[PDB]
Amino acid sequence: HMVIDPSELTFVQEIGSGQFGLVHLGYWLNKDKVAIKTIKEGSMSEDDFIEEAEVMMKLSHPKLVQLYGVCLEQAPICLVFEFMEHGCLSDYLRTQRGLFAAETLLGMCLDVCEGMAYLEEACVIHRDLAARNCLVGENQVIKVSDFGPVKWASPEVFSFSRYSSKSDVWSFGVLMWEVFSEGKIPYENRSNSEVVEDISTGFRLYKPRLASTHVYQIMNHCWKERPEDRPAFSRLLRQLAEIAES
Ligand SMILES: NS(=O)(=O)c1cccc(Nc2ncc3ccc4sc(-c5ccccc5)cc4c3n2)c1
Repeated sequence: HMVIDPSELTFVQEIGSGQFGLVHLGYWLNKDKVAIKTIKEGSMSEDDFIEEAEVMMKLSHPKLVQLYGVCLEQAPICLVFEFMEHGCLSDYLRTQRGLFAAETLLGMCLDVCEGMAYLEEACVIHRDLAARNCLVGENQVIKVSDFGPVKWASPEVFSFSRYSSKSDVWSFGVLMWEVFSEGKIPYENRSNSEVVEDISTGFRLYKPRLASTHVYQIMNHCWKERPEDRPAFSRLLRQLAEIAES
């Protein structure tokens, strides 16, 4: 539980919600800007919160959002993360649409891939890798969050709820699509059924204009019907890294 926080927290304004709790922009010790995630009483068992926080504090990577600590003396319970200045990647891409060079967008994908490669190696399955679950820090660094939606699901996921790092990769491909379309909604005008049919028939998200043919190729490797046919994040990372240089 590396560092338990009492009330050295200043709650400034809330920024999120949804039974689980509320999210607040705050300050710890009147100095460090933080995002405080509080949990609604009786919205999560205590051992789930406890075992979850320990996992997130055991994980450490430059591309994974860091935790300052947790509050559990009850008041209610909460998690204290470092504050990511520019919010969620989805919102960021949308409001900044038209101001991105392709290199920038590719750089964003590489950030996410590094954090994902790290989690992969740590045998951690994300299960909800989407641009909305990624955060933008100052200088456009992207960090994966919420690491500890059939539009992002691989076939074995909407069929067997069979999660793995390989299903995460598929999700990463869709995230790549979100990044290059500059925040567009994938399969915006299609129901679950239509998405499942289209995907099952071999259709894939169209190539965004900012996505080079080489970037799109990688996106399609992530969307290979067979998990074993998709590259592991460790491999993807180097593929993206080479393309980035041109
Ligand atoms: N998430 S947001 O409201 O777009 C936003 C705006 C401006 C700055 C941030 N920064 C930040 N930094 C570190 C974080 C680390 C934890 C969480 S959980 C969360 C959330 C959850 C459930 C619904 C809505 C938001 C945002 C953040 C978080 N957020 C977030």
